[PDB]
Amino acid sequence: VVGGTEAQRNSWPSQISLQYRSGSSWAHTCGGTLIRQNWVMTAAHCVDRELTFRVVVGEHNLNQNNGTEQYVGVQKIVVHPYWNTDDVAAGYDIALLRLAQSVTLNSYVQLGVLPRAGTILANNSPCYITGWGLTRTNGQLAQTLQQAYLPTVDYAICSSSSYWGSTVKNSMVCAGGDGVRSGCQGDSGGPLHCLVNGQYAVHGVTSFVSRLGCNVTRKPTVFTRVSAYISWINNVIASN
Ligand SMILES: *[C@](=O)([C]([N]C(=O)[C]N1C(=O)C([N]S([C])(=O)=O)=[C]N=C1C1=[C][C]=C([N])[C]=[C]1)[C]([C])[C])C(F)(F)F
Ligand code: NA
Repeated sequence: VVGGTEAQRNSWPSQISLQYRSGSSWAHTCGGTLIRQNWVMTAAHCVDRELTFRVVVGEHNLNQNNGTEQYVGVQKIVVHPYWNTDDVAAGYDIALLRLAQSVTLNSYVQLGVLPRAGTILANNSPCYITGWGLTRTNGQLAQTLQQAYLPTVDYAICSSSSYWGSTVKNSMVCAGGDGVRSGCQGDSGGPLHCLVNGQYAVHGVTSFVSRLGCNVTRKPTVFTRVSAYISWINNVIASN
């Protein structure tokens, strides 16, 4: 997260750290959202490889042990069938991970609230991106969870020529683009939390930013619109 501030340790309890094993160690690669005690929602481009993954819930400081973490292995990975490996621009950037064990909910670990199917937000709706991604283009990962205020940019403006044009589809949500704050490498797959009816709901899965830079003016961070996928999500969970 670029242009962000450190989050309180109990502000966003649904946020998870998706890690893969490098050698004998583990490295953070993407964010994710706890949606069931044994299911995690993230981006398809994060689990697109035959890597060994694990999820860390109740995490705040990537390097230090906070005394609140739960490390769980990933039993199965369901990528959306229409996801095309290269194409982040084509859409369908979403996947679900069945955890090998059900995690314990407490004040540092809670389930994310999903929106009602088809829900579209008004322009400039108040949302926050969270993550341990790069704090600067070509910089390094944050050690502690960062958050940044990223209001939405509705489809009409986002798909216009001065913004993302045809690259952005209706199954995506745009947020930010002020040239100061944005998502950045390592935030991928994590949540876009939006205040709706006095309640914070996860409306997006972090997908992409400008190849030319993370905080580029008029190049908002783009997310997979969760509300466009409520039926798929429920079908996967119900079926396996
Ligand atoms: C995420 O943390 C990271 N996501 C990406 O970098 C996704 N991404 C892009 O933003 C582009 N930029 S674009 C649309 O070409 O202007 C291109 N490719 C990717 C991408 C595709 C596939 C894979 N496996 C990885 C990256 C944040 C910027 C949100 C990630 F990817 F690093 F984990
Ligand atoms: Na930690």
